[PDB]
Amino acid sequence: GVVAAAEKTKQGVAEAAGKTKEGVLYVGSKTKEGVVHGVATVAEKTKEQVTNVGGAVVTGVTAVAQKTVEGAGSIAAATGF
Amino acid sequence: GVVAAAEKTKQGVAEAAGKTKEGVLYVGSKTKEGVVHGVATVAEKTKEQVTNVGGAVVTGVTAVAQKTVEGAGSIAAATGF
Amino acid sequence: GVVAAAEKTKQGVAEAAGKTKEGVLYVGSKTKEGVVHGVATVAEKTKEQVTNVGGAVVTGVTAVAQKTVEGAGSIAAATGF
Amino acid sequence: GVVAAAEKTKQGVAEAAGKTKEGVLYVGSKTKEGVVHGVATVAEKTKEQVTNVGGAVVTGVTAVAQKTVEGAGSIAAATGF
Amino acid sequence: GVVAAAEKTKQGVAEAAGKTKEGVLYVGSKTKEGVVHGVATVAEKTKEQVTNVGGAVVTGVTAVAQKTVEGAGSIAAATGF
Amino acid sequence: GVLYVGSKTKEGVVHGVATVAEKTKEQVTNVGGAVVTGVTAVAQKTVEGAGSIAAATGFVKKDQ
Amino acid sequence: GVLYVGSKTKEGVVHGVATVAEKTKEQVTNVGGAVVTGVTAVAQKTVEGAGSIAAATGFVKKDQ
Amino acid sequence: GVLYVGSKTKEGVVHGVATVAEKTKEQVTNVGGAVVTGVTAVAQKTVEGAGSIAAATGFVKKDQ
Amino acid sequence: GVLYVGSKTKEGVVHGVATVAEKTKEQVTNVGGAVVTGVTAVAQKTVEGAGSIAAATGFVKKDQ
Amino acid sequence: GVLYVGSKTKEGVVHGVATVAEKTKEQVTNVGGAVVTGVTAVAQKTVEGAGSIAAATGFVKKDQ
Repeated sequence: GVVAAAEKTKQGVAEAAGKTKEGVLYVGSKTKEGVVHGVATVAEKTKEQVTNVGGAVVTGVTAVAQKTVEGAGSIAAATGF
Repeated sequence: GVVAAAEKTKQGVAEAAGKTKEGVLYVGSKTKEGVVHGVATVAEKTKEQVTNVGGAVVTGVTAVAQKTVEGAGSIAAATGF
Repeated sequence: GVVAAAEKTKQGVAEAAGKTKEGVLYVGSKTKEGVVHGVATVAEKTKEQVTNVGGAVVTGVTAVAQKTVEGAGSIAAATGF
Repeated sequence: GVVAAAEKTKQGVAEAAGKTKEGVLYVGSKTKEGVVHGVATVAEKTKEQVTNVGGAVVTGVTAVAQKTVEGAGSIAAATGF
Repeated sequence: GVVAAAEKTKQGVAEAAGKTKEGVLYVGSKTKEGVVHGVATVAEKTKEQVTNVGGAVVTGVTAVAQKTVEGAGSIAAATGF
Repeated sequence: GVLYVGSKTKEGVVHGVATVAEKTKEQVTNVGGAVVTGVTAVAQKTVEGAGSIAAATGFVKKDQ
Repeated sequence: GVLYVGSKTKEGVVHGVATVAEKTKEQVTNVGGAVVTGVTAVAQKTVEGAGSIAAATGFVKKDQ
Repeated sequence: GVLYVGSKTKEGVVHGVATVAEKTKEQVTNVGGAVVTGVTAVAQKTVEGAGSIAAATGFVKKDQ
Repeated sequence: GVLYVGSKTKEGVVHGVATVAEKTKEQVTNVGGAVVTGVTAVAQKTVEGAGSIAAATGFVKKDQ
Repeated sequence: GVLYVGSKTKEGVVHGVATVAEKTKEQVTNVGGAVVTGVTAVAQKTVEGAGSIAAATGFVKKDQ
């Protein structure tokens, strides 16, 4: 039985809301998931040498965001039967 | 029975809402998932040497966003039977 | 039986709300999950040498955000039968 | 039976709310989960040598955020049958 | 039977709330879970040598945030049958 | 010989101004004055010179 | 010979100004004055010079 | 020979200004004066010079 | 030969200003004066020079 | 030859200013004076020079 009223004014508002459910507001909100940020480096002689044989290798800079409902999520999987 | 009213004014508004469900608002909101950002580097002699044999190798800068419902999500998968 | 009223004014508002459920507000809120941030380095001679054989290797900078409902989540999985 | 009223004013407000449930507000709130931050380093000769054989190795800088409902979450899993 | 009233003023407010349940407010609140922060280092000769065989090794800087409902959460799991 | 490789430089920059107004009742009765109830994002960079107004929003100027 | 490799530089920068107003009743009755009830993000960078107003929002100027 | 590798530099920076106003009743009756009830984020960087106003919000100037 | 590798530098920085106002009744009756009831984040960096106002919010100036 | 590797430096920094006002009744009746009831975060860094006001909020100046 919600009721609002505003009479005999010069400016007037009358808002009436029987039921309300607000919602989510993201205002200027940031969100990082799996992020590499600002990696500086200074060197004179750099050498990277990977020697993989029948396996999984993951090197260097890397950012992985990964959702998996029904699977064996991984970043480097090696298997043998 | 929501009711609103505004009489005998010079300016007037009358809003009436029996039911409301707001929704999501993203206003100026950022979102990063699997991001590599701002990678500086200074060198004089750089050498990268990968020697892969029957395997999975993932080098260098990399950003992976990966959703997988019913599969073995990975970044480098090696397998043998 | 909510009721509001504002009479005989020069400016007037009348708000009436029988029921309310507010919602989530993210205003300028940040959120990091699995983040590598600001990695400096100074060297003269750098050498990285990986020698993987039938296994899983994960080196270098890395940021992993990983949700997994029904799977063996990992970052480096090795298996043998 | 909530009731509000404001009469014979020059400025007036009349708010009436029969029931209210506020919601969560994140205002300028930060949140880090699994973060590596600000890693400096100064060296003259750096050497990293990994020699993995049939196992799981996870080196270097790393940040892992990882939720897992029904799985053996890990960072480096090795197994044999 | 909550009731408010404000009559014969120059400025007036009348708020009436039959029931209220406030909500959580995070205002400028920070939160870290599994964080490595500010790791300095100065060296002349650095050497890291891992020799893993059929096992799990986790070295270097690392930050792990990890929730697991129904699984054997770990950081380095080794198993044999 | 300078070098800029991927460098950034922000001088006089307004960036990321969000704003929301939900169900906000508002009533104004202005008489010969200024009223400002709105967003206003202003940037400016003046190397030199004189009298460089970058924004004059919602004002009343009655000089003599 | 200088070098800038991925460097950043913010001089006079306004960044990330959020604002929300929910169900806020507001009533103003201004008479020959200034009223400001709104967001205002202003940046500025003046190397040299004179009289460089970057923003003059919602004012009343009656000089003589 | 200087070097900047991933360096940052903030000079005169306003950053991350959040604000919320929920169900806030507000009533103003201004007469020939200034009233400010709003967000205001101002940055500035002046190397040299003179009289560099960066923001003059919501004021009343009646000089003589 | 200097080096900056991942260095940071904040000079005159305002950072992270949160604010909430929930159900706050407010009533003002200003007459020829200043009233300020709002957020205000101001930064500034002036190397040299003179008379560099960075923000003059909500004031009343009646000189002679 | 200096080195900065991941160093930080805060000079004149305001950081992390939270504020909440819940159900706060407030009533003001100002007459020719100043009233300030709001947040105010101000930073400043002046190397040298003169007369560098960084913020002049909510005031009344009537000189002669």
